[PDB]
Amino acid sequence: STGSATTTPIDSLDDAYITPVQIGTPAQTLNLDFDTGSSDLWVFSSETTASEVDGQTIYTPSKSTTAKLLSGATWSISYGDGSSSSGDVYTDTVSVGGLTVTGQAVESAKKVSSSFTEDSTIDGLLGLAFSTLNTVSPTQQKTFFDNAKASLDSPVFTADLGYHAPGTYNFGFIDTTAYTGSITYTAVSTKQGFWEWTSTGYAVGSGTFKSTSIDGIADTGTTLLYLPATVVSAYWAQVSGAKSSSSVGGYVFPCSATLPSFTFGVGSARIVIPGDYIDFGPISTGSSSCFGGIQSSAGIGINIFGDVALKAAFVVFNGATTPTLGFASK
Ligand SMILES: NCc1ccc(C(F)(F)F)o1
Repeated sequence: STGSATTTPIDSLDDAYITPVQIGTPAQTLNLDFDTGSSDLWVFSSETTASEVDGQTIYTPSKSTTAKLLSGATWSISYGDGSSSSGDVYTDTVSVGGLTVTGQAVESAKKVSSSFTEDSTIDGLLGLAFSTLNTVSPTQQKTFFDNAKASLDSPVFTADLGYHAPGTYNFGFIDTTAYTGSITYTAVSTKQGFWEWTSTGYAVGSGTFKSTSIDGIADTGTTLLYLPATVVSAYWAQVSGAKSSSSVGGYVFPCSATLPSFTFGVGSARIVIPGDYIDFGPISTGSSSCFGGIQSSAGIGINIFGDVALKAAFVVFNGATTPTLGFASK
């Protein structure tokens, strides 16, 4: 089997991407944030504290003939931006782009933090990291991809995120029309439960490539590119007037600037992020200070190849017995 679904930016800055997912019988379609940095499929629901729902579409298990309470199971998760959610668990039929999994753990939110409430366009998350990170207790549950894997034509999914435009998540096949040149594959460590790999280095603009190992995670659920302070300083030093602002929470730059590109290495191959992808617009409405899309990972404890990086590439998440990651230009 295979599946293919369009993923759409939630706003004009590509702050996140949502993908329609069919849950239950008859189908209830919710728009979920596919997140290769976590492993829980959770949704706004009929059980979510009413004051914490503001415009989201909810899953109502009582209206699904295939929903079953997973007795005794609870979940609770916190994300890297400080947001969180928790609740109980059902199993139900879940389909993505024509690919169906029966008995998928669908984690129903009883509580969500303020930033989720404030995000009316995101109805939940669909985790695509390794199932070892799944938070369900006392019986850990599998991700959608892990449940689907055996049935897939090939044990892979791909992320093809658009810049200010829709893109695609495919399951079970590699669309050879969706990228240019060849796909370069690179080793993955699953030791921390992430799609963790090592970039071979970077360049800023038309500058020379610096060969240096940068360990980090391919994380579709993180908006920006978070890299070591040395690398980030070298980038922003090429933008007149750019500075790190503790009050804003990162590097900002004059909105009048033309940003340089940023290149990262994948083995001997190179992925180029155009300068425009690094612009996240005014820090507040009407401001001439703009927020940067490359930020320091110092304090996070891990480097994160988020959407800013991933959207410059066609990315293969290879879930073979020994997982790997593939990157191609597009
Ligand atoms: N800040 C709430 C929110 C929306 C999307 C996300 C997540 F992907 F990082 F989990 O968190």
